[PDB]
Amino acid sequence: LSEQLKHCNGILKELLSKKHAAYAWPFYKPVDASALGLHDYHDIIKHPMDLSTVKRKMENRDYRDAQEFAADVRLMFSNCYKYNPPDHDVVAMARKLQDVFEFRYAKMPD
Ligand SMILES: CNC(=O)c1cc(C(=O)N[C@H]2[C@@H]3COC[C@@H]32)cc2c1OC[C@@]2(C)c1ccccc1
Repeated sequence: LSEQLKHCNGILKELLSKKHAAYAWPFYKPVDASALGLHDYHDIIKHPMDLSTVKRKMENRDYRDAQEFAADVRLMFSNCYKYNPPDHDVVAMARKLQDVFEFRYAKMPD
């Protein structure tokens, strides 16, 4: 990985770390719409994304730059904000994990 992609991988490891598990866990794996009874999920969310998918893409050297990695992380949060009512606990959790992401992503090495 390039320097910027190592910074992205560091962020990814932090997002998956025990430090943030209390609010990161809804984003660890793909939303299982059928299991959760969310039968409209895939009609509203056209491009599902989660941290396990981001990790697989990083491991596969799919991301060619930091911007591509950040786009998937933000897509994951955006899906949450689109589907979920703003007062659901999952939205509060998304906001908290996005704050961790955005503040560390901003410290990207030049
Ligand atoms: C990314 N995860 C989700 O969007 C998600 C979505 C829902 C969910 O049921 N959304 C429904 C919208 C539309 O109708 C009401 C709201 C539930 C969960 C999710 O994650 C994990 C889980 C199980 C959870 C999370 C935090 C607290 C408790 C339970």
